[PDB]
Amino acid sequence: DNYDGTEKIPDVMPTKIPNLLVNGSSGIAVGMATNIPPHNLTEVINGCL
DNA sequence: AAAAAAAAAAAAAAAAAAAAAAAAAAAAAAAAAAAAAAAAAAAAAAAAAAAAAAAAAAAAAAAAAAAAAAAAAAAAAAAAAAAAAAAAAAAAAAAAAAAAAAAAAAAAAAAAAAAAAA
Repeated sequence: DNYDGTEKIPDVMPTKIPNLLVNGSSGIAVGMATNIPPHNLTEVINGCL
């Protein structure tokens, strides 16, 4: 649900691309901190296969 | 009383900055090992000193590698043009001590007010 409750948002996208390994990520939480480098799409798909 | 400049209304153009949260790097300032350097002790190889000696400069003189002369030929270096690197000369500057103008505390004394006595 939305913050107002008037609409709805997806909880997670039904992806076909491994977006986390491919595009990477970077963020600063309060206790944690993520830093994932990007990867090549063909190699990651080969690993998935 | 004339001139000039600020400011404010509302639709337009275009910008700038402070913090949180984790993880890694980069400056920049300290204790603290670690070795030069220096003062002040005892200690010990070198100059002195002397007598005694024999190894290499003189001297004779031949001769054999030599330095000047002659020639031919190759082409390194010097001076004149330009084009870059790198350092004193001179002038400028931002904090920084000096001076001057405005805010807060001070009481002396009185106007107005509030309150109560007989």
